[PDB]
Amino acid sequence: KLCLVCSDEASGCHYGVLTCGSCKVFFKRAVEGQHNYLCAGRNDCIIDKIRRKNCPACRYRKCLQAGMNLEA
Amino acid sequence: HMKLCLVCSDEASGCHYGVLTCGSCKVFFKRAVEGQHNYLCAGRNDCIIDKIRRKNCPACRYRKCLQAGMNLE
DNA sequence: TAAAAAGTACACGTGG
DNA sequence: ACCACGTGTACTTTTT
Ligand SMILES: [Zn+2]
Ligand SMILES: [Zn+2]
Ligand SMILES: [Zn+2]
Ligand SMILES: [Zn+2]
Repeated sequence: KLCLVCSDEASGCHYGVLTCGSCKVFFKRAVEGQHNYLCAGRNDCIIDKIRRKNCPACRYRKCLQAGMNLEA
Repeated sequence: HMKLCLVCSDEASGCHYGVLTCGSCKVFFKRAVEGQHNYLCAGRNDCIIDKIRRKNCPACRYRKCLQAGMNLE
């Protein structure tokens, strides 16, 4: 089973979406915080296990488009 | 009129490893050349490297260091 | 007596 | 919670 945000090994159904632990914690942190992230490319970065660290802007966007939300 | 880092356009501090750079790019290059680091670009290998965004893509930042001529000797 | 460039070390923030 | 890791500033050493 695979995190729909980064393709790492999923941990569970977190905030609506099958995701890994790091993406779960990441999303909670992004929402619940003054987080003004800026993409260095084209707001279309690749989010896999390594690259996910590179662009929190695109990882968060992808969290959202995947449907994550703090309310179930 | 102040000196600009040829890698990231922050204010340079001096000529480091052959190239006019900021302190941050001086030590970033040294670390990249001496350590073995798996840098991948999440974009198209043309990410914007400025003071605000240089942390996002080490792979592109290192490539620009190289292209600019930085060398450890 | 000093500037430039190289080396070293501490604090910090994000991430897992 | 807690530690690893990348980063950037500031300091010291070496160089000229
Ligand atoms: Zn994930
Ligand atoms: Zn991006
Ligand atoms: Zn720079
Ligand atoms: Zn890049």
